[PDB]
Amino acid sequence: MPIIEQVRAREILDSRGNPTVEVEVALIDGTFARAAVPSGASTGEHEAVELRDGGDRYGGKGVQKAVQAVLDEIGPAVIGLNADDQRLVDQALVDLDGTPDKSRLGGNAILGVSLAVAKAAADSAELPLFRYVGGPNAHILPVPMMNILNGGAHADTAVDIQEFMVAPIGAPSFVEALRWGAEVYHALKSVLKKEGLSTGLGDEGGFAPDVAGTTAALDLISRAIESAGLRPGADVALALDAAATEFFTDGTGYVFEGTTRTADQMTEFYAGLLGAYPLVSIEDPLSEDDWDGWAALTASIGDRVQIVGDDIFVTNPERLEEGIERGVANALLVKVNQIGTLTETLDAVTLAHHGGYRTMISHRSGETEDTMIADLAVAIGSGQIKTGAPARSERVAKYNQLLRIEEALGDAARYAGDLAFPR
Amino acid sequence: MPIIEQVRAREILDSRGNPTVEVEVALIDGTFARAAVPSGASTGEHEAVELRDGGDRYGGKGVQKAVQAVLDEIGPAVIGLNADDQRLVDQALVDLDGTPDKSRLGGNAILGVSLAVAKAAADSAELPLFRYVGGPNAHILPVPMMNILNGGAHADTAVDIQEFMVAPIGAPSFVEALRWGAEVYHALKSVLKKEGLSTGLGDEGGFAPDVAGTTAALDLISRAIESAGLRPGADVALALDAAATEFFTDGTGYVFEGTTRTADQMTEFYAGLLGAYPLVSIEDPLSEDDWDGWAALTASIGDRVQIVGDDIFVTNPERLEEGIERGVANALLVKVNQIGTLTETLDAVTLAHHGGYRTMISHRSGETEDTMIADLAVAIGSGQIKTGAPARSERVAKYNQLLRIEEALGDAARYAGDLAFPR
Amino acid sequence: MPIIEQVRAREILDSRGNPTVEVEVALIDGTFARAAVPSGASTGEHEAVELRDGGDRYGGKGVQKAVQAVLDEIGPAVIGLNADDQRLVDQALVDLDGTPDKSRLGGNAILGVSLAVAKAAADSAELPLFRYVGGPNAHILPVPMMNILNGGAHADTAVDIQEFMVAPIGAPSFVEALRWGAEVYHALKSVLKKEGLSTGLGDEGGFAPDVAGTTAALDLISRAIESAGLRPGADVALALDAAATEFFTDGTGYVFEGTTRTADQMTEFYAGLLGAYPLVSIEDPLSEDDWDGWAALTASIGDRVQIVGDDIFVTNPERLEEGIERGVANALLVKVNQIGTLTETLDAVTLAHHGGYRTMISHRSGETEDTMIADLAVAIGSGQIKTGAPARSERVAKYNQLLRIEEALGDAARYAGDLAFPR
Amino acid sequence: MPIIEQVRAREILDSRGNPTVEVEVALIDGTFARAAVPSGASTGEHEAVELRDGGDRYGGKGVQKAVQAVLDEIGPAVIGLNADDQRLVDQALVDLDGTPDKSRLGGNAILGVSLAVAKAAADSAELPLFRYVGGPNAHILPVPMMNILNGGAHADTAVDIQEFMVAPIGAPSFVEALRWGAEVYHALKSVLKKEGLSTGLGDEGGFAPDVAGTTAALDLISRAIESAGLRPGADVALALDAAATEFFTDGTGYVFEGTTRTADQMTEFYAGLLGAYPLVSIEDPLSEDDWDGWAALTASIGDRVQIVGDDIFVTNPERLEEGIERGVANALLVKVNQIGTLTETLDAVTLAHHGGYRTMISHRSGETEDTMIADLAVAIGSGQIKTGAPARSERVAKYNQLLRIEEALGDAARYAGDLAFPR
Ligand SMILES: O=C(O)[C@@H](CO)OP(=O)(O)O
Ligand SMILES: O=C(O)[C@@H](CO)OP(=O)(O)O
Ligand SMILES: O=C(O)[C@@H](CO)OP(=O)(O)O
Ligand SMILES: O=C(O)[C@@H](CO)OP(=O)(O)O
Ligand SMILES: [Mg+2]
Ligand SMILES: [Mg+2]
Ligand SMILES: [Mg+2]
Ligand SMILES: [Mg+2]
Repeated sequence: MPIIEQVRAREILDSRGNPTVEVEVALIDGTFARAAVPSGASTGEHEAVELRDGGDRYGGKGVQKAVQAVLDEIGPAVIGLNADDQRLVDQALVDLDGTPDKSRLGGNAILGVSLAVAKAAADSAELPLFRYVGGPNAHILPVPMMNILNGGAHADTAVDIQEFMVAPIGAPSFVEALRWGAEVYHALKSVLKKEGLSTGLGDEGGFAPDVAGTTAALDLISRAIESAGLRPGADVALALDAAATEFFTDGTGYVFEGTTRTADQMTEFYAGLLGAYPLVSIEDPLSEDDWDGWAALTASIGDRVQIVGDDIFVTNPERLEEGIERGVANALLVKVNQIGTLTETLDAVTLAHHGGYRTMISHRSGETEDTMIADLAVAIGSGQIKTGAPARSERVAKYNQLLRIEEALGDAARYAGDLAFPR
Repeated sequence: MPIIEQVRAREILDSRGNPTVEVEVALIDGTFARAAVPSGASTGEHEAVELRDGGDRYGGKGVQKAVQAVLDEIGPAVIGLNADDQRLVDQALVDLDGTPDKSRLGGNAILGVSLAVAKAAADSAELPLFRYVGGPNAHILPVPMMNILNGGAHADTAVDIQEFMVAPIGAPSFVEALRWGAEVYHALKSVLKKEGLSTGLGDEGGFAPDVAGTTAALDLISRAIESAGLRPGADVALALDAAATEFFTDGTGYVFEGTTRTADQMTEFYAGLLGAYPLVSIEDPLSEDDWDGWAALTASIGDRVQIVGDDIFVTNPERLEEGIERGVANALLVKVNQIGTLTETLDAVTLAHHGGYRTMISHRSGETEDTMIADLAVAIGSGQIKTGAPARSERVAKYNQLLRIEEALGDAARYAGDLAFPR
Repeated sequence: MPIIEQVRAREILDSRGNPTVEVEVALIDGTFARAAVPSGASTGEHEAVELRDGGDRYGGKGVQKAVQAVLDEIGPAVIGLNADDQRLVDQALVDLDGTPDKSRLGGNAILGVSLAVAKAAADSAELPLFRYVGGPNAHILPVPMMNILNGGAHADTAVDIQEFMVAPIGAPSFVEALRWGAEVYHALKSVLKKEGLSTGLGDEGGFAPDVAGTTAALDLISRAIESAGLRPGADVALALDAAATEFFTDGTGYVFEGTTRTADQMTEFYAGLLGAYPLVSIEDPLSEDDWDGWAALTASIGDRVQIVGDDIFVTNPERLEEGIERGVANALLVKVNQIGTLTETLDAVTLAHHGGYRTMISHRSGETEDTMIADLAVAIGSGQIKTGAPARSERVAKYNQLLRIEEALGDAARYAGDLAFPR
Repeated sequence: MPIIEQVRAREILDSRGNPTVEVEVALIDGTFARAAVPSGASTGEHEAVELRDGGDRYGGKGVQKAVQAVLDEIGPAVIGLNADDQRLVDQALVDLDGTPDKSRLGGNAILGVSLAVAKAAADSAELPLFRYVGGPNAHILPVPMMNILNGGAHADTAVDIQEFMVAPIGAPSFVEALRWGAEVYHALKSVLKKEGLSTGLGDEGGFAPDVAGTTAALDLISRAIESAGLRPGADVALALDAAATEFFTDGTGYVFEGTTRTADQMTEFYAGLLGAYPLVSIEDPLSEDDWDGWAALTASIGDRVQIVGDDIFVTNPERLEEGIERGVANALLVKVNQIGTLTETLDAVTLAHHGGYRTMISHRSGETEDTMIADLAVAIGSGQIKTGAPARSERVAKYNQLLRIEEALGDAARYAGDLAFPR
């Protein structure tokens, strides 16, 4: 019986050395499972609340309140539930909290429990996590969207764009795709060295040189792709995370590469890049509440490129539904800790998929050794994952787990390849 | 270990007294599971091949060849595979057969095995079938599309339209929805008696009166809805299965209610009905290869009503993809035995869902006591199922299994209600 | 230990879309079993009470009272009993109810429990149900008495006789017998089509044409038998269920084919049919309390044909004993829900068998996907079963279960054949 | 899995010190069971063959041939069969032997195996033997027909009648019935002492005085009944086993109480006794092949008394069927070792019960400590058992086992009482 018997939590550190929540769930059948919670830097205003202790300890970033919420409220509320009833458990967590934003117990407390319960349920059913969540049909290895040059909120440089990504769409397999990503990454290191630019890493393992702007970064990456003996576009395409909320002034506009710009001028800039570069995807080109901006931008270039809502949707079925109704974006970034339960995450994924939107499972910039999102990408057959440069094991551990899933699937595996980006 | 140890098959009878295939799978861990195969009357030209014995026995409709294919080829080919590797098993079946149409072993032999393996895998994982196939998030109880007045290939009357369906979209729950369907069905019996019309049943448990045509049938059903104290549209909407391939002459047109008509004239007829009746769905309004007809029809009325491809798509990812590319239909009828594996079925469902098409899990007109499709509707969260009148237990057994699933989900259950048909 | 741990019930639908009772029993050893209750249309006055809710819901036919009786009284009364002590459990049910007719808890509540306990006991002993109930000697596959033309209370026609049955007595095996029944059924469809008569089905899956009377129906069936290449009598004999209580006026006589007739005139009619047709069995030729009628009828023709008490005996040892003492009938129709426990059913079967009466296990006209009666026919070695046309899976599922039993018995199986009807 | 793994046999002694067969069966699940074979003195000509060694050893009565047949032929022929498939095992035994009379392996070899397999099957199903053989409905405790004054082939006296029996039909329970039998037995000892007659026991534990004839014996027994404070007839009735084949001369007649008599004169004698004594049953009043004698006798007195075929039927469905067809007897003596399998025994019981004949489970005059027939009487609900005086533990061990069965049934037990003998 996968009946929940114990729920414990502790404070651990994330990939940036900030505290975060880890939860352990034990079932009466002796199943034991552990899940850890990530933490963003460029956090949307509408994200589920991350409960922090404040005061002096860890610069105010302790999570002993979220840990005590798990031990003293959540544990007692879910012991005796069936770990297999994910939705019942998730509803109990949401009702226990009783706020819209999970501001009482914390999204970080609640998600830890949601995720450890799923894992315990999968363990108890003796199914790999991808197969428990995704069923027997879960088989698609995602294109790894690899952020190999970091800026914005992920480094201490003047680069406005947060993430410069390569996408090995042309690879025959995930195992080859990963190798292509690693070879381009190592080539970019050599390119940056030759140019006298920093190979110091940002938060997501990408090089964090202080380059002059967007096109300089994209030129350096295209050189790195060629220098690894791959063709930009056909083998390795480009993608961005502008995280434009980070450079947007409320009711004002976008302070971008030395000027304040309108949504339409930003759209002009992005349309220029499409013309000049093999870009398959642009995430948060405009700010989280710039609904008119996004609608025009999606009208203008959405037929030509994937447009990914992150801070605009925060993995929230209510915000996604508003986007679908308004013709805003054509893809959803899927972050479990933007919404705070697996159930709500899977409702948002269901709403995207049924609305003809693509899905891209995402890390946060503050990650752990947890590889859950590797299993989650295969489960939902997104065919797209965003989990870092092939550097720093909070990123690599997810790619290593995709290797193991691909290996376990055998002839059943399919690499999403260029079928991830029809445009 | 859910390793397949034995695969046996036998000849059973379907709901019309014709032979069909039943398969039993036993796993080394003592798991034992049984699945039966349905059989259509209005079968699309492009359906996976149903292997029949021919000769005198059962009027040529024996399935002893399909049974011997299971015992002598398939069993030996899949014993020692993991029942959890649904895709590997399904690929082995497809490679063993080695034809495009499953014409060597039979779609009926292959599907029996595909379905019994899924069931054994679910049993071994100690998960209800809906949850094994659908994962922990499977929770949506479908609107029952109930075919309560049967014509075309399902009765011996002059009625051209195959299926006249009621859809209790306004019900708060599946258990109430089912009751509304049953109350309307019993009301329609009384209406038909008062009118001196036959209450003899057709193949799908609907009354098979010889009514004058389409609008007469729809008037009789609207009276039955009112007479059960429900509002046509808001509580109980209408749906059709024209099965127009059955009255279509190759390269000629549609012999419909006493005249040969063009695709555009049929479109005119359907548009008229929309004007006059609370119709939410029309299946196969035009023939299986009338690609231009369907494109125009979907252009003309697809914003206003669900348009369901059955014989045009035959649950076939290659035919569905062609439809999506051409703007043909906005929904897929999902029949496991049109394509012959669970894997291929789930690929077609994935392709529809990712293309923004709706999905409706379907019975065949020749059914068994098997309730697999009840679990399959909840698993894929179609929110729509088509499994007969609430009469004849080959139909009712599926509705009884949806009751049990709803009960097992508890507060987690959601009834798809009017959220099944946004138009 | 097959100790009863839980007893739950729910409302499901029968083959006519009316509510009925389903019961689940769980034993401390993890055994879990489910049984559903049938419901008659032509119900004898002396049948155990079927508890109905009344009011608006399901036209007054809800069974939420019977479900609550299971959950709130019966469950608490039998938890901790051994499921193997069938008689103790059945006595507890009968004492808990405390009425002669089971009018307090309902025959439908009580039987659900009686049947689910037997099934749980059989599961726990790891014996097929036929072998648990019948012991190791249970091996006789019954002649399927197949009601392929429905009238009386089972259709909306002017045909007085309820059931027109074919009996493949000449078949070498149950599997061949079933095929003969199906081939005759499909032949009768073609015969009816040629004659311009309805192939709309009645409640038991038989064609429900409005034929002129008894001999017309029997002529149509004899043609169907010949047209399937079988000999009427030697291969396929005929049988009837007059259900004469349905056309009997208290203290008056029998309104039959356009005239009021005496018991003796009805006897004359039946004796005529014997002369003209290969009839092996006639059920309820006279009304449920017409004791003198039956005695004379059994005197007159009982040496020449099987005479089956249904409404006269209602599977009731007290009514059967009265019949045996008076020389009334020579066979008992065995309906579990006429009496309301398995124990009482088996007492009536024991009383018939010890009195030299034959036994015929029967469905009701309102059936479920439950196949218990298939196992019950083999268990008691009746050699006769009445479970419908080989159409509608509430009938076919029983024939499919007889196939599986025959297969499991191997060389041990015997088909009752013509040894079912010595006269 | 109740798969037969080992079959061993040994030579033991019966209640007379003659060798007989004991068989042990072990199943792969660790089930182990033992059964022993009885041996008659007044053996019918048509009995299954009892294999004896001949020569000097045990006066020619060794069974080392039957033991070696078990070890060397039967064991190898049934290892790997399911012990639950009683009929398959019994058919394998009968086919292995391959003779009509079981003259190759011996009825004693074959029955030992048949009986040990049933017991192992019951043990493996964790069901008491009565319940495994009889199903959940087995509940009737038989009237003990107690042979308390022995003559004919069971003692060395001039008394022609083999068995003088008392039947406590008036007792409320088996436990009281047994006490009544024991009290009458002890009273008869005192009566015989007062009369100067022998209290030396015969083979079946009855006193074996050399009394003048039939009426003297019956007078002595009626005195013993009164002297125990019971009423002859209403409390304790009388029964006989004439075993008339023992005093019949082929084609000649019956040498009985000092004269040769015809069947009709014997019938006259028996009719006289009915007039004078509370007799409920007479077994083998005439010889095993005197078919005309029996038919007349059954015509003459069969309405007034139970008439039991023993040597005429030898538990043989073919001989019983001949009797039923000729109106010979109205009851079958059931001796497993007259026919040599449990299956054939149960076919004969089925044939009697379906023919309206009563059934009386019987010991042989050479018994063992085996109590199988106690369980067999309850299983088949005969309501009559014949297993000796309540003296000599080869008889008492069966009565002790009926006590335990009655105790285990609790409120479910019914004592057959006077409902055993309707006449
Ligand atoms: O990308 C960003 O705008 C922020 C918010 O989505 O998150 P992270 O620091 O995890 O990238
Ligand atoms: O609906 C129809 O055209 C046919 C083909 O899809 O099938 P069935 O007889 O099962 O309805
Ligand atoms: O046959 C009939 O008279 C009735 C009563 O026995 O029952 P049913 O509707 O189940 O046939
Ligand atoms: O009663 C008898 O005639 C013989 C034969 O049936 O047997 P037993 O010695 O066992 O009584
Ligand atoms: Mg972002
Ligand atoms: Mg269709
Ligand atoms: Mg009847
Ligand atoms: Mg005898």
